[PDB]
Amino acid sequence: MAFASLIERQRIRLLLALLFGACGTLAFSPYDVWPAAIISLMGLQALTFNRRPLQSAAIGFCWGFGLFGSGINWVYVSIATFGGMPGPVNIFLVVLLAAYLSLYTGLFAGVLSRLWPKTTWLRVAIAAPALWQVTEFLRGWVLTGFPWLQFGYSQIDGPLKGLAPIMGVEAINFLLMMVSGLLALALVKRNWRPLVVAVVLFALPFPLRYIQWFTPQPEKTIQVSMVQGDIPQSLKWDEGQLLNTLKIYYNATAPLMGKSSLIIWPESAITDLEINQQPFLKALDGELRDKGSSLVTGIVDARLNKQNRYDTYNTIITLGKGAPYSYESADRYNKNHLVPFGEFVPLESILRPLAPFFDLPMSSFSRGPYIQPPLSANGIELTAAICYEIILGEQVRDNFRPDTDYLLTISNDAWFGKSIGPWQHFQMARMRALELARPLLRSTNNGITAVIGPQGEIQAMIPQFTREVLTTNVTPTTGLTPYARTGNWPLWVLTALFGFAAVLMSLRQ
Ligand SMILES: CCCCCCCC/C=C\CCCCCCCC(=O)O[C@H](COC(=O)CCCCCCCCCCCCCCC)COP(=O)(O)OCCN
Ligand SMILES: CCCCCCCC/C=C\CCCCCCCC(=O)O[C@H](COC(=O)CCCCCCCCCCCCCCC)COP(=O)(O)OCCN
Ligand SMILES: CCCCCCCCCCCCO[C@@H]1O[C@H](CO)[C@@H](O[C@H]2O[C@H](CO)[C@@H](O)[C@H](O)[C@H]2O)[C@H](O)[C@H]1O
Ligand SMILES: *C(=S)NCCCCCCCCCCCCC
Ligand SMILES: [Cl-]
Ligand SMILES: [Cl-]
Repeated sequence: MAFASLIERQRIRLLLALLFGACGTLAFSPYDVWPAAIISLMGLQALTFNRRPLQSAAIGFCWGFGLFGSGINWVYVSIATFGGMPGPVNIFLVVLLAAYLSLYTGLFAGVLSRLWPKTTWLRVAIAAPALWQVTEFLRGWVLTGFPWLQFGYSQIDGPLKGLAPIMGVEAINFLLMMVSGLLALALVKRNWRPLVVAVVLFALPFPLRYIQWFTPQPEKTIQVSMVQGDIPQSLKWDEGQLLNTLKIYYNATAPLMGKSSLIIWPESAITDLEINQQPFLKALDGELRDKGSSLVTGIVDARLNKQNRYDTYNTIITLGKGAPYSYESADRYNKNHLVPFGEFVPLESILRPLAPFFDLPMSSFSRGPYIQPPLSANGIELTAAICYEIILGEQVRDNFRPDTDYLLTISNDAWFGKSIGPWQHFQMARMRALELARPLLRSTNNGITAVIGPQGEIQAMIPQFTREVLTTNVTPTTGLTPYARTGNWPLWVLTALFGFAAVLMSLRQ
């Protein structure tokens, strides 16, 4: 009829795809409508049916663009307040970045139509997840890639959460793409066949959330303090800011010495080269050890290399009891994955001059090793990720050890203001504690500071944009989750036989 004829128009499909792409942003924090992920995915899968391959790529691009345009546009805040560029280019960069991520969604759309053009059950439950896995993997890897807004993260409190400990968050990406597809097939074909699968598949891993892969150790229960310094970003790296920042963090810590055994300061909390603060660090360490407490804090460290040059690192150092401070101490962590433009400039010979966005304070850094040992503090192992690194689930898992007591992440999210970015970031961190079944301590400058439980639950948190310290009791856990023993080669073999089956079929006809 006419309604169908309207739906059939391409321009109508492009507009619908925008709304369905943007709808997905609603799935992540702070909104947390986990069904919005299924709605948004259904739109992407259904809206591409019955189209030429290049036609479908354009729909997918718009769906990605709707999702990335609505979901990661908060980047604009950090570009506007500190980027020092005119209005139009600022939004041009934000749209450019969204367009770049949209190519990966669009590419998914386009190859799916070419090889599986018939709207079949094979196309949407067997080719799409595997191809999504590949394209989404590619988005996260290319050019030191950005894997933001994966729908599996929206399932942290939803029914599929019992699945991450076994196979990781990308398995939830895989199933969500698959179950959302059978629903799309049911509608368009008005067939109850995909519907009866989609709900069993969806509900089958609901009992998984009840498996407790870990055993808690209340003997080792400790009082932990995390201090939210709330240093404004505009002043953080100002040289006149240092004394005040040191006073803020020191004054907050000294009364907790002897009460909290672990005290944590956030990323690059000490805004000075480690070698320039030896008297402070040494006296602080002595004071801590006398009271029985240990301190873990971020700091910048320029260190001489084999070729007589200096690599500056974004680093965590430990001090105090059972973690004595020394510049020669090995009890430290150097950030490995660096945020583009924020910590390094891609073409400095040409890009550093252009604008104060391409020259930001402390934006030349070197990378630490991909694998580093735990921070040891008074007998507690700490597996550490700095700021952004916590969203890289495979990397955290590879640094994870069986004797790890807590996951640790310290971050400065003051760039993004009061946007939804810090919440998306905070939500993804929660997935790591669920995947590995250990509590997570998150210390931030003004961003979401919290303790996350072994099942991904929130144990305690403090409000944003305030200068206070979170002190609570936290208890470590032991045992290894399936995902902790494997990484995600198994989802990849599933991706592999699924992908193989599909290519053979699209090769039969
Ligand atoms: C049926 C028809 C439906 C049509 C399709 C719907 C498409 C959906 C459209 C949009 C999706 C949402 C996009 C939000 C837009 C970005 C947010 C925004 O409006 O701006 C910002 C406002 O955004 C907000 O909503 C404020 C956020 C308040 C934070 C407090 C919320 C608490 C969240 C709790 C999270 C739950 C805990 C779990 C987390 C692990 C303004 O902030 P700014 O820093 O002053 O400057 C912003 C400049 N960019
Ligand atoms: C032509 C489209 C075919 C659609 C279906 C084909 C899907 C099958 C393709 C590749 C199967 C991958 C083979 C399994 C390898 C398992 C080994 C393994 O676990 O290594 C993993 C990492 O290494 C990899 O898996 C690499 C993934 C290979 C991607 C395939 C490259 C495709 C190149 C362009 C594809 C464009 C689509 C087709 C073009 C016509 C484990 O680490 P991680 O979890 O990825 O960490 C994340 C790092 N950012
Ligand atoms: C229609 C779809 C179009 C797709 C979009 C087009 C973008 C084209 C650019 C492709 C260039 C690829 O260049 C890309 O560079 C970076 C390094 O700089 C590589 O990645 C490098 O950093 C990553 C970060 O994890 C390391 O883990 C990796 O081992 C390393 O080699 C990418 O793996 C490489 O492939
Ligand atoms: C701690 S700093 N949190 C990090 C978030 C800022 C990310 C914005 C990075 C822009 C990605 C550019 C890379 C585009 C893919 C190559
Ligand atoms: Cl069919
Ligand atoms: Cl000691």
